[PDB]
Formats: sequence, structure tokens, C-alpha cells
Amino acid sequence: DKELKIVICGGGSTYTPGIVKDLLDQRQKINIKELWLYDIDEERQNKVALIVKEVIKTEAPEVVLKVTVNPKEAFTDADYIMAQMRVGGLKMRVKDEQICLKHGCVGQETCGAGGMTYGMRTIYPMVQLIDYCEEYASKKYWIVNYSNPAAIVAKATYKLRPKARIINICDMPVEIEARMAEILDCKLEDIESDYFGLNHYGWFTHVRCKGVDVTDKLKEHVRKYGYVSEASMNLLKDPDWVHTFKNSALISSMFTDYLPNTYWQYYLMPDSIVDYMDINNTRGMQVINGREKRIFKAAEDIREGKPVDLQQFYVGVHGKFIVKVVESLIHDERSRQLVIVPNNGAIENLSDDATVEIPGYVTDRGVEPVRVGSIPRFYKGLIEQQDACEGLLVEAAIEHSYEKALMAFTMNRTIPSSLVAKKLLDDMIEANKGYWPELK
Amino acid sequence: DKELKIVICGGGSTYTPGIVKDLLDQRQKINIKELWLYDIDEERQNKVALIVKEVIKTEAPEVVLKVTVNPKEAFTDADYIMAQMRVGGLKMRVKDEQICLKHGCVGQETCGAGGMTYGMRTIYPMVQLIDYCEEYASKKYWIVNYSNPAAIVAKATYKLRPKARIINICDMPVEIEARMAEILDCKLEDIESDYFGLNHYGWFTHVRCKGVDVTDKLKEHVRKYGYVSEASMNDALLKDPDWVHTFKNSALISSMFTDYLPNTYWQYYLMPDSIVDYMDINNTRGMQVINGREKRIFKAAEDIREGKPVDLQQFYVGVHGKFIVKVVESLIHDERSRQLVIVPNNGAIENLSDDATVEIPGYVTDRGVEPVRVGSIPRFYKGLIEQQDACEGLLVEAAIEHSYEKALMAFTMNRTIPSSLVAKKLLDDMIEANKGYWPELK
Amino acid sequence: DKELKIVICGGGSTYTPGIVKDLLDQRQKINIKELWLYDIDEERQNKVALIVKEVIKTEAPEVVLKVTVNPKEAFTDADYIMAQMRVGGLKMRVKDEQICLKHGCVGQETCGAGGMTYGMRTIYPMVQLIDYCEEYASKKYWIVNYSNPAAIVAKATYKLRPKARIINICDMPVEIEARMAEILDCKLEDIESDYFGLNHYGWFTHVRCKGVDVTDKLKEHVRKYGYVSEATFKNSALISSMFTDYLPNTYWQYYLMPDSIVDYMDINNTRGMQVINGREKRIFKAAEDIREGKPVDLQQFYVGVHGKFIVKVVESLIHDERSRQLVIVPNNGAIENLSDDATVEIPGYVTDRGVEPVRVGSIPRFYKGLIEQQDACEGLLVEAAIEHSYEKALMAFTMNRTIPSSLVAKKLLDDMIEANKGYWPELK
Amino acid sequence: KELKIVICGGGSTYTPGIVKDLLDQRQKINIKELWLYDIDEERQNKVALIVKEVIKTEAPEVVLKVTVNPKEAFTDADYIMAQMRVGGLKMRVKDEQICLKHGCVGQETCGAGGMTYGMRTIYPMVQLIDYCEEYASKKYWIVNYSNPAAIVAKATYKLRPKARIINICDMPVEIEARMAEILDCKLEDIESDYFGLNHYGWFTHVRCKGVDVTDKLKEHVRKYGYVSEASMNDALLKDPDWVHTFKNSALISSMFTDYLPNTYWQYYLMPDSIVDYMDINNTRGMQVINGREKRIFKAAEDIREGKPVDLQQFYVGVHGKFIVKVVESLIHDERSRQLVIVPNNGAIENLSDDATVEIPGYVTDRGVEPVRVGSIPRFYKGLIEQQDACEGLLVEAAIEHSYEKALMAFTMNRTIPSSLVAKKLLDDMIEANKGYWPELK
Ligand SMILES: NC(=O)c1ccc[n+]([C@@H]2O[C@H](COP(=O)([O-])OP(=O)(O)OC[C@H]3O[C@@H](n4cnc5c(N)ncnc54)[C@H](O)[C@@H]3O)[C@@H](O)[C@H]2O)c1
Ligand SMILES: NC(=O)c1ccc[n+]([C@@H]2O[C@H](COP(=O)([O-])OP(=O)(O)OC[C@H]3O[C@@H](n4cnc5c(N)ncnc54)[C@H](O)[C@@H]3O)[C@@H](O)[C@H]2O)c1
Ligand SMILES: NC(=O)c1ccc[n+]([C@@H]2O[C@H](COP(=O)([O-])OP(=O)(O)OC[C@H]3O[C@@H](n4cnc5c(N)ncnc54)[C@H](O)[C@@H]3O)[C@@H](O)[C@H]2O)c1
Ligand SMILES: NC(=O)c1ccc[n+]([C@@H]2O[C@H](COP(=O)([O-])OP(=O)(O)OC[C@H]3O[C@@H](n4cnc5c(N)ncnc54)[C@H](O)[C@@H]3O)[C@@H](O)[C@H]2O)c1
Ligand SMILES: O=P(O)(O)OC[C@H]1O[C@H](O)[C@H](O)[C@@H](O)[C@@H]1O
Ligand SMILES: O=P(O)(O)OC[C@H]1O[C@H](O)[C@H](O)[C@@H](O)[C@@H]1O
Ligand SMILES: O=P(O)(O)OC[C@H]1O[C@H](O)[C@H](O)[C@@H](O)[C@@H]1O
Ligand SMILES: [Mn+2]
Ligand SMILES: [Mn+2]
Ligand SMILES: [Mn+2]
Ligand SMILES: [Mn+2]
Repeated sequence: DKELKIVICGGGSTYTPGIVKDLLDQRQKINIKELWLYDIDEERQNKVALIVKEVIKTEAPEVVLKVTVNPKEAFTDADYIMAQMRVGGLKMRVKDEQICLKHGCVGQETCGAGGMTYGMRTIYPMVQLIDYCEEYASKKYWIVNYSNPAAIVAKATYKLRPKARIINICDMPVEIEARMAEILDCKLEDIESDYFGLNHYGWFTHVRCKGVDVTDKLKEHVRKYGYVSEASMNLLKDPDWVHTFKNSALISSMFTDYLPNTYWQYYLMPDSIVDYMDINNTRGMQVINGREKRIFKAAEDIREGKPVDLQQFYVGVHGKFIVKVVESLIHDERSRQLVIVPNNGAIENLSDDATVEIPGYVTDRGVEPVRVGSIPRFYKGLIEQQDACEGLLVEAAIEHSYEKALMAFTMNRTIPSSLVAKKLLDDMIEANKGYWPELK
Repeated sequence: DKELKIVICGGGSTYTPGIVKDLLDQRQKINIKELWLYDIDEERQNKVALIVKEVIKTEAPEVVLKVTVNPKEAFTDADYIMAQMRVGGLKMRVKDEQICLKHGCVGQETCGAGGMTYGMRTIYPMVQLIDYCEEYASKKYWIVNYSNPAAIVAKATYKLRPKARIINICDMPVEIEARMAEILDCKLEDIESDYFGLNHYGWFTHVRCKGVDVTDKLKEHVRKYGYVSEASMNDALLKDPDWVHTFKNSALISSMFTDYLPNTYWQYYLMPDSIVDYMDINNTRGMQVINGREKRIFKAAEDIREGKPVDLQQFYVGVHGKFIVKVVESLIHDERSRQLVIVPNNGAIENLSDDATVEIPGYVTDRGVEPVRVGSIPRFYKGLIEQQDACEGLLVEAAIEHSYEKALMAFTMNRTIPSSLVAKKLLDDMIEANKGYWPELK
Repeated sequence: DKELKIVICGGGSTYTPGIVKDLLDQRQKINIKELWLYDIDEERQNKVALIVKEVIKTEAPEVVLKVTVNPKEAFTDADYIMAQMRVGGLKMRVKDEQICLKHGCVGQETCGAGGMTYGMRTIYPMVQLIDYCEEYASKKYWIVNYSNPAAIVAKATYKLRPKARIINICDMPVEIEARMAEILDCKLEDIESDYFGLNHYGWFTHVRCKGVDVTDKLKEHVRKYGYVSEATFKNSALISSMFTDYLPNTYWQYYLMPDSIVDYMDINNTRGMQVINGREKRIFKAAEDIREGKPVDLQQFYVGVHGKFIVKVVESLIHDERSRQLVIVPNNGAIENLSDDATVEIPGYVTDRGVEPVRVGSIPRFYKGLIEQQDACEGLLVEAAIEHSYEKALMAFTMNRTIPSSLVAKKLLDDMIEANKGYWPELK
Repeated sequence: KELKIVICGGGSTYTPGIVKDLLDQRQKINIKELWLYDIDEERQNKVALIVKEVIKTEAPEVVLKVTVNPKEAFTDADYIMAQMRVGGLKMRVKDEQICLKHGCVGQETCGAGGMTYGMRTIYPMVQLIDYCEEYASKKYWIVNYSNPAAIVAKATYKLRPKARIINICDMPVEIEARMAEILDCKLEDIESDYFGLNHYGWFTHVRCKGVDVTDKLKEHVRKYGYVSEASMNDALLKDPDWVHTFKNSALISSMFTDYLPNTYWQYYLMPDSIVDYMDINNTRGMQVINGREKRIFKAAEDIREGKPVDLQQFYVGVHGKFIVKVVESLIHDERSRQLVIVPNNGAIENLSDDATVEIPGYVTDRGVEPVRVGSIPRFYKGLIEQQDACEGLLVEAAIEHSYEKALMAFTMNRTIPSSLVAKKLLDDMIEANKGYWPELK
């Protein structure tokens, strides 16, 4: 009910225009006082801010915009801080994907040796974001972080800053039930699923469209066509997410207990992913020539006074799900979202420091995670491997240990051998000088 | 959208006219096809049914009322079963309280040896209620059980019938929240608290009115006056002098242990000395409700049969009916209401065993309860729950395995019982007084 | 092997003449270079030391005796320190038992409010003994502590000094094993039992003499005459009859039947006064008769399997003999249904590097609930020592079974604070 | 008392060795009769010939009995030493052939080959237990040292929890033999702390006569591995594979510097180096056909003709002595501290209860008393948890007759790089093990 200072950490992001409009679509419920754009790359944010200035003009010209690179200005009296940083940028992302494919391992943004490399670049910058809000922001601030790797960052931030008023979320589960809703002619607001596992490492146990269970109806379709549908093709315009949503067919057919997350293709079938990818045109290269080009081109058109199509960025359930989390934090709406919380008994046969991705009711005081219970053996063993992998990686950043990171690389299902882990690790240390913590 | 068949298991209860009116007040949200009153005592239920018909005639005359003692006719195609049975009746309640006071122990309805005795009378009759609904009722039935002892029956029903579509609740925390509403001059709708422990064995960690945390302000008042305010005296529950003494005893407990606001029933566990002296062997609490709540509900039955006018607002008091109807209503429309229910732990409270039936906040869905991950509790409250959970656990094993030694272990474990020697003299006294109600113990 | 420096922490104890002789009997295995007596009451230690040298020269007059009160003197290059201290002495034990009987509670040395009060006196003096040896003693020293209350001391010292080279034992399980052997006509060295629980809070699950299990024959006799045989003890016949699974520890007569003990105890003549005018007075009169040249009987102190059990643990630490004993150890999964920081009393193999406890497994519900209550009771009392909290000490008093209510617990704790000023830590 | 000793699997190549090491303790083991039981009648009698001349040269007063009847061999049996290899030494070859056909490691106990070998031995082991509970002495003991000990011990405990069985393995003792040869220490004075699964553990501390030598061993093993100069003289180092396995541990000990690794970690941590090293037309299972199995059938033919046999070629290795010491400890209650396989149940706190871990324990006359070792670090918890789930899912596939549980188990295994490869390996193992594997719907 109070005027709120909304701060976007990483204003120069390609998702910034879409986030703002989805935040402006909920104006009558979120009392925006000042919309702040914060970033460490000034000239990059200035170009993206010109689109935000046009998104504000076309949707709500009364919203006051603020752009800065000083953390004191951006975070002083900050009420809600939606974090979406990419440490190193997309240029460092293709470096992670090239080194992995050079050694024959999968090169992904969040999975495999690439995601582990991206993680240790984001651990300490995220903690610095925590300390910024603890010093300057409101005493009851909130950091709705959806920057990747969510599994490693949430595990690192919980062990380093346990008292941080933070909520780590991901939209990949929301994107899957967006596909699941179209398979059934169901509307996305009427969908709801039970879920467990780590980030990019979970399963849909039960699905229901408006209270009526559905899991069997979806299981039959996904095992035959995957998460694609005849209406899905109308994000599905991207020729790479059509491969991911289709790849869920073989996984859901071999293991028939639950409906799988699309990120299981990189762990269950890494040999097929390696042959599918191309080191000369990695996914990061595909978005530099795609999403990032179309947002720089739109910034140049605004400078040239030419009309821009602002609906390029108003796509996906990405922005809608994040604003709902903020909206539930403001009015205590008790929204049930698949968020990432410390376990501490939520899943009994898992460790306490494990950051599981489970359903929880978003209160104004934080997430109230639902007690899930015990999980089967096949899913405990997979999570125990990744949880130890992520845990050894965090401990490598805390202790500045080379062996701890080497142990974490060997633990990953992507890395096939202890010898490959050492050769992959030594290449990342060379390519992350100035980003990674120094290992001894 | 679907017409529902609501069955009140135990229609001859003193709370039956209350919850019937509280159920009729939600007529737009609960589509009542028929209202069924089931009981094993035909004559007692027919007298209460006279008042239920008078309540129906006053609030909603379009609701058809069916009264029966046949379980197959009562539970066939049943949609929602609200259990409020008292195995042995108030007759056995005064005998449990008198036997305890005869041995210098706290004789309470649900706490101490009287509660454990009342529990063993209710285990198998509750299981028979479950098998009735599994066999006769709808495949999506729900048993909103609020019969006591809710702690023992929930742990027993979960072990014997784990697949039962049952939800065990209690109004004692809600009644405490009503007092906290009066102390703060806050509306009960705006109240919400964090809570953990067992039934009649819990603690309020945080309490907030309209989202604003008011725990520190409440414990300031409770430490000096207890759960009693000057506006609390105006309501109907605080008319009973036993409830005034019961709420005002929380001042000592909230002053010695300053972490949380205690549940009211800690009066008998933490202070059995001050309770054995306060109670009267010749006028126990069960005797008081016989000369009070039970007397005034069978008087109104005779007044109805004599044409004299009956004051129906006698039984419309308390948050008893309002809380139980809200649970069923949240089961029908999937309202996701956050209530303090009794669920199997299974990691909800990490320091406790899996089969511990803890009383924690949960969201009532049309599929059951989704309990929130409470986490770890400090040492002083773990050790207290570990003792009672072992006590209640050994008592459930005594009913299943028919073991006399497990029952002696259950009585020895309880905090009310001072020694194992008193536990045997009390147990053997309960064996004879409950011949016909208890399971055989070899 | 190496000539070792044996130190007795508490030379003014009434047990010192017995421990010394039991240690001299194993002189062929324990290479003693000099026997030390450490204490803080040099007036009391010098009188008991007169009995020691007379025990020395009547058993082995070639070992060197040393009597000092300087902590650096006694613990420098010390290889084995045998702690038997009693903080407050026997003059405060009588006050712990009188205060409990003032409120109608169990007035015992180690069980109830008397035990918790005694435990709060021994925590920090024990920590100081640890820090004395960590800097002055040998880097592989071993502290064999058997000073009560072992349950509260072992839990407090393990949380405060986790890396302490300490072994907490108790002869009460061995004394029961002695009376068991007398029932079965068995040699004490041939008896061996499986055991679990807290110190003075455990049970005998299986007992065997010469390999043959004799549990059923024992509990037949113990249910009739208790642990007493034809060749406190007799009270265990009721406990073994009401609960038929295991053979109980004798100390369960205070927790399972507290009010029955209160009717048996006389406040004007407590147990601590029986030893004042009994064991303690026979030690000082013996030292008095030694000072006057009167011939003394040194065999009156040689009684008991008390000293022989503690020497056996030390000998097993020296030569790595793998002696299986009932030792108080940190749980950490030895009993699954108990917390990690629970100090369980389970059989373990005494090695040259410490005790290797056997994995016991899960215990049934009735014994878990009783242990969980006492473990939380002792855990809260230890937290009251570290955090200096009056509410934590009140919580621990309320948790104890022998306390009828929290009302009596507050009146009981307040009386203990009045009588233990100078021994207890501050409680805000 | 007089004891009836039964060797389950008399046709084994280790039968003459364990008989020699059993007769060396004839004063500590009162042997009433020595029984050789097996299902292969023709194979056992040939191996029984060597056993007849072993007893002739050592203690000709021992009564020898051969049979193929379980009621004859197991009635009144006091101690049974499990030694079976169901399917034979040639089904082992096809395990190591199919694995290398898909580019995976082909090992007797590790990878898809060991999981396949395990599924063959689960129900035969359950039948051996039910044979003894029904026929043998009421206080019988089964000293099981037949592989895969990890999967068998987990399956036998979940199916027969009250079985009087003790699962052991000489691999830690074979390493302890090598460690003793590096430090000029005697094997009787060696003693080590150890945790993990069977062929999946780590040596945390090592002592020679009670003095820690772990840092001194790490200095040598990180350079030459478990290979030393005195080790070469031993008969096991004359095999070219057992030298490559003991020197391969140099890298694993150099990368993970916490503990000394079990030599079987080369198959889990290095599936690239092993598949490159293995020859598909001459696997380890083939090297024992024309190697160990040829030297024992040569000796069996030498006896029936009259030619005197050299029996000391079967009298090498810590395998037999370590097994006889365990059974001797059960008879006289010697409390021998051995590295055995027991149900966890809190022994390793941060592991599941049904996990069968390999930890030190004191062998009494009533079973093994394992020591409480506590929690293990994160890197070693995650590795064991993955293998524990792998072996757990494989045991469930045997009990529940589920094809999906088997596919889940083959996918969890570290040596299998993909679910696609896990499905292709499982389908080939099903066809090759028809009649040995249970049905998988
Ligand atoms: N979890 C999910 O479901 C999900 C979905 C989409 C995007 N994301 C995350 O969104 C982020 C942005 O993606 P993008 O394609 O727009 O990236 P981008 O590289 O185009 O932009 C990232 C922005 O972050 C800024 N930044 C970098 N380090 C920073 C720091 N320490 N503090 C503040 N700002 C910093 C950069 O300067 C840049 O402006 C990534 O972390 C991505 O993984 C996550
Ligand atoms: N959960 C709580 O906090 C809470 C609050 C109020 C009441 N209660 C419980 O409500 C119940 C009723 O209280 P009351 O004072 O109105 O009781 P009451 O004695 O006046 O009436 C109880 C009724 O139950 C019937 N009954 C007994 N055994 C039965 C069986 N096996 N099947 C069906 N009906 C059976 C009796 O015949 C009688 O009609 C008690 O169990 C009481 O403890 C619980
Ligand atoms: N656990 C068992 O099985 C077992 C058996 C018998 C006795 N005990 C305990 O062992 C101890 C034996 O002593 P006792 O009963 O003969 O009493 P005691 O009073 O005769 O001797 C205790 C000695 O401890 C000394 N002391 C006090 N504070 C000290 C400190 N800080 N450092 C060193 N010495 C200190 C005293 O001055 C005195 O000399 C007592 O605590 C007794 O209860 C335990
Ligand atoms: N400590 C260890 O872990 C260790 C050490 C050495 C050998 N082993 C195991 O020893 C076993 C034997 O090795 P080997 O090379 O001598 O084998 P082998 O092939 O030479 O002999 C195995 C014998 O088992 C018999 N057999 C098969 N099924 C049987 C059944 N159901 N009951 C009884 N006997 C049966 C066969 O007929 C054959 O005679 C293998 O399982 C091997 O892995 C393990
Ligand atoms: O019947 P009474 O003794 O008045 O009890 C009144 C009731 O108060 C609350 O509702 C408690 O939760 C019940 O357990 C109790 O029965
Ligand atoms: O001191 P007493 O009354 O003689 O007690 C006899 C001794 O035996 C008990 O078992 C305790 O271990 C000692 O604390 C006690 O001193
Ligand atoms: O490869 P092989 O010659 O058959 O020997 C293999 C054997 O050697 C190791 O030392 C292990 O102790 C055994 O478990 C294994 O089966
Ligand atoms: Mn994501
Ligand atoms: Mn109640
Ligand atoms: Mn003692
Ligand atoms: Mn082996």
C-alpha cells in the first residue's frame, strides 16, 4: 500500500524490456514509485534503457524511470530488487560452451562443466548484491533472483548469507506447464503441478488442470510427441527449444514415474547432446546473433527516430511469473509457485543444506515450502550426485581450493572421467582470470 | 456444483445443534443435499434431533434432515463426515477423572491418565468409522475428525489406516486465537499464527494481526493476566469459572519460558501440582458439563416437546462450529485455507520421528492438507514432545498388540504420572472401569 | 615400555588408596616412573598421601611418590591423568541432598536436582583440567575421567573441548556385572554384557558368562531378589518385573520410582552423611593413626572392583589391548534414534588411540523416550553453563523426571543458586 | 567341538588354496569332516583330486567328502564358505565382451559387467541361505567371499535380514599386503581404517605396529602406486594386469589427497583409460581361462595319471589366510578386527540404513561388531550415494522383476555415460543371461 522503489539488477539485460512491461501490466496492484535500472556496464544499459523509456511511453508514461551504475543510488531504500545478472556476459558464455565441446562434453549455460563455470563467476557478485541491500536497501527488502545458475547461486547464497531476504526462482517449470496447458486446451492459470528436485533437475509428479488430475493425459502425449503440441508451434519459433521439448519424449518413456524437466537431456543423454551441438555455432552465439542483436538494433532505431516494434520483447511467461512473485510478496497473496528453498526436512531423504525446487506459498515474509516427504531411490541417487557436485563447487569458492573444484567437476554426470575433469578445470581457470576466485 | 450428503457421526452430541447452525450459515458455499445425524444411542440422538429440527426450522427450513442409527444407511454415498463421538459418553469421562484424583493425579478429559484412558476407548471405534466410509461412502469422501483425544486417535488412525481420507483438527488453538483477538482489539479474521507441537501440547511461535507481528505485544499481556482480557469476560466461554482459571494460568508458564506463547493445555503437564489441588473429586469437569452443557441441551429437548419456546442461541457460541465448517468448505472449493491441523510429521519438524502426529499450519486443499516445512525446534521443546510422542506411541502399540506391558510403559512415560508404581495402580484401575470399551491386554 | 608419569587428579579422595594399590598390582604392564597426587586442598591431600606411601611401601616400595598442588608441576610431561575430583567436596553433597528433600524430591548424588547441581559444579573445573594437559602434558596424554556426574561432565566437556583426549567411564555398570557373576557362580573376567543408554540411565540387553547367554536365568533371579544374592539392589526386582525386555541399571529406582525413594530417605541423615561418618571418616582416622604410629589396616581400602576397572582401561590405552568396556562416548550414529551430541554409554573397544564404539542400532520406543527426555535435560543444563542462562537451567530442572512440576523446579533451582554461589557460573 | 566344514563351490580354482590355509589352523579349527559341494559334478571331482593330495601332504587325517546334493552337504553344517560363480568363468567373458562392445568397462565386479554378474548370483545366494536355515546347524555361519560382494550383501540383507552370513573381501587385504611390502612392515602388524562400499572404499589411516604410516604411504603411492620392489617378487605381480592396477592408483591418490584409494577406483574414476587398455578378444575373464583355470586343470590331470603335482602354485595370496582367520574368529570368539561388509544402520551416519558399507569390525562368535565411524566428507558421500542407489535399484529389479528398475540401475552407474547406452547394454545382458537372470517385465 506504500510507494515502492523497484530496482532491476542488470538493467542492460535482454529481458529488461519484457520485464518492465509485465511489471507495468500490474500497475493497479504494485504501487511503483521509481523504476530503477542498475548495471555495471554503463554504455550497454544506456542502450537498453532507451527501449525501457519507450516501453514506459507506450504502456504507462507516468512511471518515473531512473538509470544508474552507482550501487548506492540504485539500492538506497530499495524495496524490491529483481536480480537478473549475467557475470561475464554472453561473450563468456560462449567461452564456457566452446571449452566444453572442445573436450567432448556438453556445453550448456547451466548444465555440465559450462554451468559450473558460470556458477563460480556469479557466486561472489551475488553475495555483493546481498551486502548492497543489507546496507542501503529497506530493512524489509526482497531479492527475487532468477539469474542463473539458480542451483549453484541459491546454494552458495544460503551458506554465505543465510539471513538474506532472497527468493530464488526459475521459469523453466513455468514454461513446461505452459506447453502442458496447450496440450490439453487448458489455460495456464488453471494449471498446477506437484514438483521436486534441484534447479534444472526436477520432476513433475502430479499435474491437474483446475483440480482434475491430468498426469496420465500428459504422460501419454509427452511420451509420443514430447512437450511440443500442434498449438505450441504458434518461444517455439526458436529451432533449438523445439529440440529440447521433443527430447523429453525418450526420457518420459524410459522412466515413467513422473514427467521430466527438459534439462534432463543434458544429464541422461549427454552423448546425444554433444553430437547435436556445434562448436562453431553454440547456443550463446545463437543469441548474440538473435536476441541480443534485435535489442541492440531496436536501440539504434530509437536513436535514428525510426519506429520500433516493442512487441518483440513482450513474449514468454518469463516476465509474468516473476512479477507475480513480487506481487505476492507485497500483498501476502499466498501464491503457490515452484521456488527454490533450503530443504531442512522438506524432502526427508535429502540433506539439509540442499536447495530443493519445491512448491511453496509465497507470503509477505517469504516462502512457506510444503513438506514433500520421501522420494524414490532412483531420484535420490541422481539428486545426491548433483547436490554433492554443487556443494563441492560452493566449498571450492569458500575455501579457495583447487581440489574441491576438481572433486566437483569429477562428480558431474557430464564429465565422464577424473582425467577429463582436470583438463576441463585447467582450461576454465585460464579463461576465467579475473572472474573466478583464485584456487590453490 | 454437486449436491453433498453431510453426515454428523455422533448426532447426540452437545455440540450438534451448534455446528448444524454454523453449517447452515454457509449455505451458498456448501450445497447440502441432505443432512444426516448418525449415532449409536438412539434415544439420546432423537432428543438432540428435536433441537436440530428447531435449528433447521429457524435458519434454513429447506434442508431435509435424516436421522438414523444404521451405519450403512448413514454412510452410503456420504460426501463429508463430521465426527464428534465420545466413546463411553460423559458417564465414562467422570469415572476417568475420579480414578485419577483418587490416585493424586491430574484427571483431565484429554491429558494425563484420563486422556490416555479416553484415547484407548476411541481408537478402534474411530477405525470402524474409517472402514464404513471406505466401504459405503463416496470414493472422494472426507472425514473432518475433531473428536478427542485428537492426538492419540490421529496417531492410531494413521498407523492402522494410512490411506484414510481423514483430517484431524482441534479448536483449542483457535479459541486461544479468539482471546488474542480480544487482547489486541483485532478481528479474528485478521489473525494468523505460527504453531507447532502435538494436540494440546503446542506453542505459538509468532502471532500477527493484519500481517503485523504482535507476538511481543501479546506476551506482554499474557505474562500479567494470561489469555484473559476485560473484553474476554463479555463472551460466553469465559462465563465458566474453570475456563477463567484455565486461561489465567498461562501467565506463569509464559513468564518462566519466554520463547513462545504456550498452548493452554500445558497447565496440566508443567503444573500437575497446582491442578490436583484445584480439582474436586466430587465435582470433576465432566460432572460440571453434565450439570451444565448436557443438562441445558436435554432441557431444551423437553421444552420443545412441551411447546415452550427454546432459546437456540445457547448452542451458537464458540469458534467451534465456525472452524470446522471452514475446513469442509475449503475441501469443497479448494480455498487453500491455512489452518492448524494434525498431520504425520515425515520431516515437517526435522528433530522428530516420522510417525509423530504434529499439529502444524497447513493449506487445506481439495486433495488433503499440504503442511509447511517447519524445520528444527529448540531442545527444550524437542524433549517435551519426544516424551509425549513416545507415551502416545506406546499407547497405540498397546491397542494393536494387546500388550499390557506397553500400556504400563505408556502410563509410566506420562509427565502427570509421578512414578511407575502409580502408573500400575492407575492402569489396573482403568482396566476394570473400561471392561467392554478397552481392547484386551495380556 | 616407556616409563610413564601417572597423575591422580584428586589425591585427597577417599578412593585414592584403592586406586593406587590396584595400579601397583599391574606394575608389570604399567611402567611407572613416578606416581603423582594432584589436588587443590593441600591440607586434605597430605593426610591421604600418608596412606598412599604406606600402601606403596607395603606393595611396591620402589616407585616414587609426588604430592603437589601446582597445576604446572603435576601435569608437565604427564602421560596419564586419572580424574576423581569432587567439586565442593562431600560437604556440598549433603547440601544438594538436603535441598531436594526440602521440596520432597530425590536427593541423590547424581540423579535429580542433586545430580544436576553437582554437574554444574564439575563442568568448568573439568574444562580447566583439559586445558592444563593440552599445554603441559604429553601430546598423546590420556585423561581417564570417572568423577561424577559423568553424564553431565562428558556432554559438557565434549561440546566445550571436542578434541579433548578424555575417556569417561563409570564402575556402576561394572558393580552390577560383579553382582551378576555372583548370582551365576561365574568369574568376573568371564562375564560380558551388551548395554545402551546414558550414564546411570541404561539397560542390560544381553549378558553372557564364558560365551553362554545367561540373560533369561539372570532376570529370573533378579525379578525375585534383585541383584542381591545369597553369597538399593533389592529394589530393582520391581523394575525388572514391570519391564521384561532388559535388565535395568540400579539407578532407575530414582527416575522410575522417585516418590518411593523420598519416603525411604531421611533428611536429617542423608546418604552424603553416611559416607561422612563412614568411608571418609575411616580414611582420616587411618591417616591419624599413621601419624601416631598405630598399625593401620590397609585392606579396608582395597575393597571394590572400582579401582581395578579404571586401571584396566589405562592398561588397554598403553599396550593397545582392545579391552571391551562400557564407555561414555559421543553418539554420532551409534544409536540412530538419538541426537548426535548424546553421550551414550555403550560397549567400545579401548585402543591406543581412544575408544572404538560398536554400532548399536535402533532402540525401541520406550527406551528412546526416556533417554530423549534425560538427554534434553542434560543438554539444557550444559547450555545453561555456556550461555549463562537462568531460563535454560530452569528448563533443565523442569525436564527432569524426579521434579513433579515446573513450580517445584523454580523453587528447587533458586535454592541451589543460594547454596552454590562460588561454584556455579552466573545465570542471567 | 568337532566341526563340519563345507566349501560351497568345490570346483572353484581357489579350493586347493583355502584348504591349505584351512589345514594350517587344524589346531585352532577342529575339523570333523571337509565337504566339497557344487552343482557341477564333473568339474568338482577334478578339482577334488587336487584337494585329495593337498590333504595328503598336509594333514592326511581329515575326512574328505564330495557331493552335489544340497541335503547331504548342508545337513548339520557348522561353517559354510561361499565361493560360487554362477554362469561359470565363461559367462564372465561375455560380460566383459558385451561391455567393450558398447565402449564401456568390462569388469567382473565393476560397471555393467559386475551388475550383470550380481543379478546372476542374487537368488542363488538366497537359496544357499534357505538351505542352511532349513538343514544346517542352528548356529551356522556363512562366510561369503564370492563376488559381486557389494550387490550380493545388499540383496541378501534386504531379503534375508536374519541370515547368519558374513560378507568379506580380500581386496583391502591384498592392498594391505602391498602396503606392508613398501614399508618393510609385516602383514600381521598392518591395520587400517576404511570406509566405503565393496570395491568402492578408501583407506583413511594406516598403522604399522600401532604407528601411523599414512603420510609415508601417500608419499610412495603418489609416485609408484601400490607397486614396490618387494611386491614384484610376490606371485600376484607376475600377472601383467595386477601391476597395471596397482600403479594406476598413482593419479587417483595424487588428485584426491585425502585418503589412499581402493585399487578398484580406476574403473569408476577412469572409464576412459580402462576401455582403451582392455582388449575385447582377450579380456581379464579370458586371461583366467588360459591362466589360473589352466594351471588347476593341468594339475587335476597330472594326479589321475600319477605324475606328482606342484601344489605350492596354489598356496600364494592373502586370500585364503584372511578367510580362515575370519572363520577361526567366529569359533573361538577371538574378536579379530577385519574390514567386512555390514548393514549401515547408523555406522556411517550420513548414509542410508540399508546401505552395505565396508568398515572395520570385531568378529565375535555372534557376528560382526562394527565400529561407529561417523560422517564422511561430501565428495565421498556423493560417490557412495550414487553407487548405493545403483546397487539398490538393481536389487529392486531382482525382487520386483521390473525392467525399469534395471534400466534405472544401469543408468545410475558411473561407468555408463548415457541412458541410451544403459538401455542398449541392459538389452544385450538380458539376452545373454537368459536362464540366469530373473524375468524383467
Ligand atoms: N532462471 C531462469 O529461468 C532464467 C530465464 C531467463 C534468463 N535468466 C537469466 O537472466 C540473466 C540475463 O540474461 P540475458 O540474456 O539478458 O543476459 P545479458 O548478458 O544480455 O545481460 C546481462 C546483464 O547483466 C549485467 N550484469 C553483469 N554482472 C552484473 C553484476 N554483478 N551486477 C549487475 N549487473 C550485472 C550485464 O552488464 C548485462 O547488462 C542471466 O543470468 C540468465 O541466466 C534466467
Ligand atoms: N477437538 C477439540 O478441541 C474438541 C472440542 C469440542 C469437542 N470435542 C469432542 O467432541 C466430542 C463430543 O463432545 P460432547 O460433550 O458433545 O459429547 P456427548 O457425550 O455429549 O455426545 C457424544 C455422542 O457420541 C456418540 N457416540 C459414542 N460412541 C460413538 C460411536 N462409536 N459412533 C458414533 N457415535 C458415537 C454418543 O452416543 C453421543 O451421542 C468429544 O469426543 C469431545 O472431546 C473436541
Ligand atoms: N563414576 C563412578 O563409577 C564413580 C565411582 C565412585 C566415585 N565416583 C566419583 O569420583 C569422585 C571421588 O571423590 P570422593 O567421592 O572420594 O570425594 P572426596 O571429597 O573424598 O575427594 C574429592 C577430591 O577432589 C578434590 N578436588 C576438588 N576440586 C578439584 C579440582 N578442581 N581439581 C582437582 N581436584 C579437585 C578435592 O579437594 C578432594 O581431594 C567423586 O566425584 C565421586 O562421586 C564415581
Ligand atoms: N574376496 C573376494 O571378493 C574374492 C576373492 C577371490 C574370488 N572371489 C570370488 O570367488 C568366486 C570363485 O572364483 P573362481 O575363479 O574360483 O571361480 P570358478 O569359475 O573357477 O569356480 C566357481 C564354482 O562355482 C560353482 N557354482 C556355480 N553355481 C553354484 C551354486 N549355485 N552353488 C554352488 N556352487 C556353484 C561352479 O560350478 C564352479 O565350480 C567368484 O565369484 C569370485 O569373484 C572373490
Ligand atoms: O467438555 P469440556 O470439558 O468443556 O471441554 C471443552 C473443550 O475445550 C476445547 O475445545 C478443547 O479443545 C477440547 O478438548 C475441550 O473438550
Ligand atoms: O558415595 P557412595 O554412597 O558410597 O556411592 C557409591 C558409589 O557408587 C556409585 O555407583 C557411584 O558411581 C559413585 O558416585 C558412588 O560414590
Ligand atoms: O581378476 P581375478 O584374477 O579374477 O581376481 C579378481 C579378485 O581380485 C581382487 O583382489 C578382489 O579381492 C576380488 O574381489 C576379485 O574378484
Ligand atoms: Mn531457468
Ligand atoms: Mn482439542
Ligand atoms: Mn558412576
Ligand atoms: Mn571382493
